[PDB]
Amino acid sequence: IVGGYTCGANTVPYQVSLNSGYHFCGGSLINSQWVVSAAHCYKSGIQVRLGEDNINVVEGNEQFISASKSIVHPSYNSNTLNNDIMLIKLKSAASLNSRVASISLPTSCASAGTQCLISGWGNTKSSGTSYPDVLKCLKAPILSDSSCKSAYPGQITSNMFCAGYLEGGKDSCQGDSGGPVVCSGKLQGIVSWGSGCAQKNKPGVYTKVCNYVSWIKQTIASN
Ligand SMILES: N=C(N)c1cccc(C(=O)N[C@@H](C(=O)N2CCC(C(=O)c3ccccc3)CC2)c2ccccc2)c1
Ligand SMILES: [Ca+2]
Repeated sequence: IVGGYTCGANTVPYQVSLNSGYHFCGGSLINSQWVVSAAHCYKSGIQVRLGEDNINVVEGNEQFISASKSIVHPSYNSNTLNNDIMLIKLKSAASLNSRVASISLPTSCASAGTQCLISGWGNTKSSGTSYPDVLKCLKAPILSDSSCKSAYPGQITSNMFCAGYLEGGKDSCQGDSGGPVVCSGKLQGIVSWGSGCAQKNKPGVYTKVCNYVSWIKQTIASN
């Protein structure tokens, strides 16, 4: 996250870290056994870390659970990032409390101008690199689809939305990928991609989770 703030320990309790000997992506807990993340975060041997604040110190509240299954949407296209969504099943159910909790899925799509919360342990710089120990947060609005498409001509599908500041200065970034965009208590986006981070007229682009609710529910039902 570039230009955001320290969330505070366990204030975003659905936020997980995907680890492969190091933090590589975020994810969102949607029930005790399943996490939503980006398909471009796929890899074998994922370890899901729930209840994290500082990802480098065991502080208490952590739960480390191996992924038993990592399911990339079947129409995911790595060239375009269309359908950039992945479902991870945990080997054992996480224990849910106030520091580890699920985030509800949307019952409808969100509208342009709605304010959302985006978080992660990704790069905090727009130039160069700096990775934080503690979870960072950023409040950002959903942009209109016309402004989204003018910023990224021919690259925005109906399964994507832009959010952030046309700005420069405040955005998600590498390392935050797969992580949540939560708006009025619903998981409406997945950190997916953008040109650089926090650059003027290049806002973040997020998977549009309201288009995948039936797919998530059927995939979970079958697995
Ligand atoms: N800012 C966000 N909100 C955000 C969030 C999460 C990751 C990234 C991210 O990693 N940004 C890349 C970048 O410049 N690129 C451009 C094109 C994109 C791509 O190849 C593509 C492919 C198909 C369709 C659309 C885009 C791949 C990343 C990058 C490279 C070097 C330093 C910083 C950032 C950005
Ligand atoms: Ca920790």
